[PDB]
Amino acid sequence: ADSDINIKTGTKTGDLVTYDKENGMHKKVFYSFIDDKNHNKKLLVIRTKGTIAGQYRVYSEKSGLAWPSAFKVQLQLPDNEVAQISDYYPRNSIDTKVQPDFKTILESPTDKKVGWKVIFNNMVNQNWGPYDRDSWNPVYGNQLFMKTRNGSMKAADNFLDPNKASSLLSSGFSPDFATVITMDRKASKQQTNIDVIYERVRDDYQLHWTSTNWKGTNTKDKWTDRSSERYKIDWEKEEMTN
Amino acid sequence: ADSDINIKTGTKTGDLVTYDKENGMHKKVFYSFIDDKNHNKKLLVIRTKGTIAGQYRVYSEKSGLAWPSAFKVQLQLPDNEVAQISDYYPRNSIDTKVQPDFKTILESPTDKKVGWKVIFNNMVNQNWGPYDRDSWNPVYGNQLFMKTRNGSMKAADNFLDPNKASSLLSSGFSPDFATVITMDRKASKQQTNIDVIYERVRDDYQLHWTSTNWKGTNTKDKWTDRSSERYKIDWEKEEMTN
Amino acid sequence: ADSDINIKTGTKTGDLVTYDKENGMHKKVFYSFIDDKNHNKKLLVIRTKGTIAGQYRVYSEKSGLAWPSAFKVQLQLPDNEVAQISDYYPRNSIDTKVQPDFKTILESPTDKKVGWKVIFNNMVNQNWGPYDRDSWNPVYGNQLFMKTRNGSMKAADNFLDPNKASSLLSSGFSPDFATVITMDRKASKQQTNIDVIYERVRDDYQLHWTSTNWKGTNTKDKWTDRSSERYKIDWEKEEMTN
Amino acid sequence: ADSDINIKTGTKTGDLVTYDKENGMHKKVFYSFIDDKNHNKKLLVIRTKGTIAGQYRVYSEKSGLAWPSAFKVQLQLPDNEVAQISDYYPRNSIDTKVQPDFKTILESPTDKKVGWKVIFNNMVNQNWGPYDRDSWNPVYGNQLFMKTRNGSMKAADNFLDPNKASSLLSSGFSPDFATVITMDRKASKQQTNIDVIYERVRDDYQLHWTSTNWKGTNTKDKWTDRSSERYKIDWEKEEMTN
Amino acid sequence: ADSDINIKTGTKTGDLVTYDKENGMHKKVFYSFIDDKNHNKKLLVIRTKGTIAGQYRVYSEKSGLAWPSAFKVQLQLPDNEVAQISDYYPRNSIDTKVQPDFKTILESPTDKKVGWKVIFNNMVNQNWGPYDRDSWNPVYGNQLFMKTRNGSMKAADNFLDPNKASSLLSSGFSPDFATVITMDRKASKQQTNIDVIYERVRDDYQLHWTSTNWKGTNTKDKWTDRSSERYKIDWEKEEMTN
Amino acid sequence: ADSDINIKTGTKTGDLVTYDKENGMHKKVFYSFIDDKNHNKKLLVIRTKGTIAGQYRVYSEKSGLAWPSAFKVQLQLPDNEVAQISDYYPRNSIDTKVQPDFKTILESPTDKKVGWKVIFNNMVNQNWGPYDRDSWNPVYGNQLFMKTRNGSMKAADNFLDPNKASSLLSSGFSPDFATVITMDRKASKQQTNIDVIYERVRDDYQLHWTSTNWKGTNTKDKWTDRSSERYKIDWEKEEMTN
Amino acid sequence: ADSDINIKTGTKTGDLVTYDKENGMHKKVFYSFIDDKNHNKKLLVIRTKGTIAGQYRVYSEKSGLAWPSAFKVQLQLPDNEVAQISDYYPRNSIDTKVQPDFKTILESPTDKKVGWKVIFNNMVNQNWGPYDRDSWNPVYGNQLFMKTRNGSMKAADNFLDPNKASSLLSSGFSPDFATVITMDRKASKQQTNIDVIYERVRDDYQLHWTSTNWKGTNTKDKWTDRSSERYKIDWEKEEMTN
Repeated sequence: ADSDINIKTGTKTGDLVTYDKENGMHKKVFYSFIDDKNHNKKLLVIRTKGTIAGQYRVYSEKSGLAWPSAFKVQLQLPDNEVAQISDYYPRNSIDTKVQPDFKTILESPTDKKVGWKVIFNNMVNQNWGPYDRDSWNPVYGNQLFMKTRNGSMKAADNFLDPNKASSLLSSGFSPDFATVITMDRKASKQQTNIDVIYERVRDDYQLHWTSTNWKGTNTKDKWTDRSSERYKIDWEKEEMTN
Repeated sequence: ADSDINIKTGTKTGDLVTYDKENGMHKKVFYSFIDDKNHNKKLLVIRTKGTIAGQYRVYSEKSGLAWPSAFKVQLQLPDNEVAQISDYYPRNSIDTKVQPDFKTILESPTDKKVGWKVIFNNMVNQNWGPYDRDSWNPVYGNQLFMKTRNGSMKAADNFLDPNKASSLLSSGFSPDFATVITMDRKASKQQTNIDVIYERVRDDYQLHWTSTNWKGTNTKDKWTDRSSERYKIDWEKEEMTN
Repeated sequence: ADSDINIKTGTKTGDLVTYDKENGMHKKVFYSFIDDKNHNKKLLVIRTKGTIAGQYRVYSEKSGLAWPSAFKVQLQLPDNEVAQISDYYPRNSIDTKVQPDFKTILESPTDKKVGWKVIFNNMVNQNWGPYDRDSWNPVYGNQLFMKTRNGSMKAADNFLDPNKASSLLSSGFSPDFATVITMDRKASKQQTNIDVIYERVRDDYQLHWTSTNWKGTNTKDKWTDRSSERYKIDWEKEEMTN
Repeated sequence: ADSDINIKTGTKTGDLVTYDKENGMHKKVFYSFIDDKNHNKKLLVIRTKGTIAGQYRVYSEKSGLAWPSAFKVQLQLPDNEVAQISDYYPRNSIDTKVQPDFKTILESPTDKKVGWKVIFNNMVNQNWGPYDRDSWNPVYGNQLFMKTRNGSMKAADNFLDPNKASSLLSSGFSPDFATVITMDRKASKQQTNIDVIYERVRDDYQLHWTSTNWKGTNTKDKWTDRSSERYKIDWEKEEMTN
Repeated sequence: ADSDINIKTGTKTGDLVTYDKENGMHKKVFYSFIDDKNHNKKLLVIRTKGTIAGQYRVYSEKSGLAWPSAFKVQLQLPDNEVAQISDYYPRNSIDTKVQPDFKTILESPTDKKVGWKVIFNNMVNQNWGPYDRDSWNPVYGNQLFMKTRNGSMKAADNFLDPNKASSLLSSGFSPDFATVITMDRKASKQQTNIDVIYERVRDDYQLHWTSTNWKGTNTKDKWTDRSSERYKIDWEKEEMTN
Repeated sequence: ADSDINIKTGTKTGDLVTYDKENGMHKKVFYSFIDDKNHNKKLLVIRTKGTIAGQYRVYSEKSGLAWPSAFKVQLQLPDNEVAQISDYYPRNSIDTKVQPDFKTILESPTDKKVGWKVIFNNMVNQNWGPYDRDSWNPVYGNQLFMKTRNGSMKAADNFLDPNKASSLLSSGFSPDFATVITMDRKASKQQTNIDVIYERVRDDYQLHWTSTNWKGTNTKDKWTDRSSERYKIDWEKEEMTN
Repeated sequence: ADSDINIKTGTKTGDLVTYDKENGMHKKVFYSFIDDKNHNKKLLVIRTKGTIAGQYRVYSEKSGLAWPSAFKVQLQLPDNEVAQISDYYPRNSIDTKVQPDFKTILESPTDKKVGWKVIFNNMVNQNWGPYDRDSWNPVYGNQLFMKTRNGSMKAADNFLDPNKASSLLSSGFSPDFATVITMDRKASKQQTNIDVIYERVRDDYQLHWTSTNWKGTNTKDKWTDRSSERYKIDWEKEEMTN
């Protein structure tokens, strides 16, 4: 690459935390700068690190299963500010040809909003098929959390244990994502603003029994703990503070 | 390589952004220089980074599907200027022998125009065959976005979800490409000019039902949001500015 | 990644020990700092290193088998202190697609408690199936420690040898885990407090014979040598001391 | 290797461009030096970078198909000059044991002429066999560009699309090759001379129909756009200039 | 890992020898220090290097075969001294999922004793099954050293040649292991003491013939050349001396 | 290795060319020194680089095929000089267990002569068997250059094309080999002498037709263009000159 | 490993040659030192490099075949000297689970003698089985050098060509081995002594014909060109001289 073009090669940090008692979501960001007299302007980098707990629990006594259909994070900003959005690693890499269980996407990013949906793709349950987020079957319906086939105890006790399911459903998925935003250097004004609509697109798995064979049902987006926590970026001070 | 020849080994940045409301395309470039008294002249490097959203949507109520057949980017220049084009990484690498879903090409580059067509090659749909860009089948026609085979709801609601399709069709494909252009050092004049005909070669997928089995149809190039955005390179100032 | 964003690249230690004679658990931590005038605040890193012996022994004369169902470590803190918890490597990595024998989890970490359960997933016994922690079979019940099928000597002598079983059951599993906690720099007060509820979630394997074929039984959580050893962090002195 | 001999380890750039309107070929070279008081003499390195477009087009209305049979580059020099040729990376590596589609060769290099033939070896067409450069079949003849088997439209429109064929046939193959030439240091005279017979060994693919099954034919070397562009090396000035 | 936590990265030698003529065991250790004003205290590292010869010989005229069942090394210390034991690389790594022939274990290490049993797991003999340390078969008994099946010469001459057996049985297994021990820096007193119970847990392989088919027998722990060689550590002098 | 012994780690160039018009062979060497006050003496390294063209041609009108059976290079020296030969990378590496087409050998090197025979091992011809250098078949005899099975044109035109054969037979094999020679430092005298018997062990492939099925024949060593070119090493001047 | 223990990381050459005309064996050693004020004592490293030619020849007119059964090198020393032997890389690595053709062993090394037997393990002959050093078959006996099965010429001419056999049998195997020896620093006396019993454990392969099918025979150790060449180490002078 860099050698392929035969080029010689040549082309301040902090942290944050906050938690929601009702929805239970941990949120963080990290930044870094250089004082490069050769580079054009300042660059700030947003890491989405945190913990969107799955709250994989039987809220309702089939069982209604509050599970994370797709944790989604979007770093959205008001229009009036002069900022602009540049890079969004990870990108949707060319689907090259493996079916990962959480296929992260970079939802179609306009110049102002860029947001991933780290969705729940296939999960193998008790040595069987894919079972993606909207996994939905004629008989067994969705198939995220079917503890077993031939259960005998109380249905409330018959729900797939968090341990055996995908380790993200039980205890959430920490977002490992990032992106950056840009603007000319010699502009008088500086201010910006963020949205950071952290999402936990909840979904239901109802295993209802026919008297011949178990079934399943899914109530997609039955809730969404989209605890929108708008952030504050302090650019000139070379700090990020909520 | 370098050791294979037994040689000892020895053989300023910025950013841009802009977006189109009608067509929805994000565009960027990045550059770099060295002050190498040993090297002959100046070198500028163009990164094509951006977001050509797929606009994978059912515009018309079969469904007409505005999907990106082949995002194409071409860095084309007027003849009169004294510049010349040198390197175009990625190149068409020797097809060595894997069928990637987007096989990037470097359309036959004359000395003045070099342009990739990052085309849509095979995509596996619901555990089946390749389905390239011009994928076209006797019965099912093109096969990009067939949600399922035995659907039962409204056809407008029966179109492959963006989530399950290739992550590029849903939310676009960020171009990861580059190239460079050259010219002698001791020339009095400097000026150049660019074209950057960003392309989103739209294409249609029509699933029309025969009453016995679904079909498909493709209206290739039914549109082309070839939002040609000519760029401006400011060479002497060691900056790139639109 | 770092190159994918086209960035140039730019973004005091000690030890402890203690042992429990009744429960037999070795516990350790290690830390490190930098004096980075560019970084925002201080960072301390907790390594969980130690030895939670399995005590894989026949306590009761089927045999009752004190084995480690899931060593669990949780670095939990009181509410009143101003500290906050940031990073928890290892995280539950996206289940990407291998069935490891101990699938470490990061139990749903609230802002205050983060705790892994390094559980006992599949183990192959005498050239047979998975046998996870809650491995439980209609006939052979749990199947951790079945020395053989057709034994002939005293049952107390017929229990799977620690050597042949998973090397963690015999001699314990040293935790290789870590996490960190954060707080603003310019706060007047400093004090914190830890819990470190080291756990050895004991479990039983009872092989009871039917006179036709051996069986098994599991008494999950029949004990828990949850020898809760709360730790003391001395932050200002740049030392960790129990 | 270097360690295998137990040795301690110890054992100015520019660019060019030019294009041909009639034949359509882009040509480039890059060089590098060191001022090594320990090394014996001066070394110059020739990179063959460029673009020999395939001109994969239906010139004649079977179709006559101007495709690149084997791009060939030869760095040949007059006899009278005192220079000598040393290294030719890539070499014909020991065929070690994969059938690449373009097997580059280093045609038998005399001391004066060294020239690769980056020939067209196997290419898979519509999920079938190898089809090398001189691919020639009893019935289907050569098999480079057979769009399909059971076509129905005008034959001029029935020729394999450049997109689906090997990406080198459509848009050419950029040569990634190099070599070097040598001479004693203390010689009074310096002058040299080059040939650089860039070649595009054109070849034809004629698909003629029998009324029972399509066929093919190949008219090897029906043309050769051997646009011989002799280069000029300016050795003493530590520059290469056409 | 280190990058996964987004940290910047920042967190005197000798030798010994001795041999036993009766038991034939070579023993060694190596150490290293840093003068780190930032680190808390001193660290010493014990390498177990040596040669515990297998003495794979027919002592008794079936044959009684003095072979190393499990070389075991334990670095054990008296209670009264103020030292403590910290790290024991190699640890019992999570059995991740290969059946190695010597599966090293870290016997359940209390705070005072840590000892590996580098046991003899499966060995393929004449293109057949695993044959671990306690390998024991109904007919062929243990199966370490069965030269062949259909032998015809004197039984004393019919014992598996050391060359064909696992290279550890013939000529011993050099221990490649290590561990470390810790203590506060500001303690007035320093003295410690070691045990280093080098073990060669001898075992017998008796091939007794039934007149229909050979058999085998194993007399586990028939001897143990546990030549306990207690070592002396000279901590303050930054030397280790026996 | 180096770490395996726990060691801390610590344990002038030129070029030549010449060509033979009758036999057509290119020959080169490269050297390197250090001024290591710690090392004992001087070391010179011989690289065998060059081009022994295969001259894969139909000299005689079956066809007699002048092909390179085994390029061989030997760096042989007179006895009287005080020099000695030390290292011969590449060595015959332990045949570890792949059947390469040219299995390089290091013919049994006495202290004075060391010479490789980079022989022609298996080559796959038209999707068939190995065909090593002395490849010789009852019916098809040697099988290096059988263009096809069912040819129909003139036999002189029916010989395997150089392109399809192993790329070494067509255009020769550049030797990538090396070795070194040694001598005490404090000896008054210095002079040495070389032989460098470059070899091209020619061999014939005669395809003679039986009227039922083609055959082959091989006249091994029918010639040997062993153009012995003795070299001259100028040791004291730290130069190698022919 | 080093990171696994969480440590920061911190824990004069020459050459020789000699040859034997009767037995034909090349022998070499290389050394290295550091002036490490922190390390305890001096370390010397012995490389066994050389060439033990196989002398794979038909000495006797079945054929008696002088082939190298197991090159063996032993660095043995007199008892009276105060030296001691420490490290022997390569060691017998845990047989981890491939059947290499020469399985190097480290014969049971007492404190004074350490000697490898780089034995001849399996070799594939004409697309058939393993054939180790003591390879010995009921019918074909040993099977190192059976040119073919159905030969027709003179038996003296019917012996496997050195080219096709394992490249070590034809031209010998250069030993790539090493080891080191140790002693306290503050001892008044220094002198040592070596043995270096270079071995070429010759063995015979006799192919005797039954009139129905060829056979083989092996006369193991029929000779042993154990040309014992005792070496001289000059330790204080930091040189090794024979």
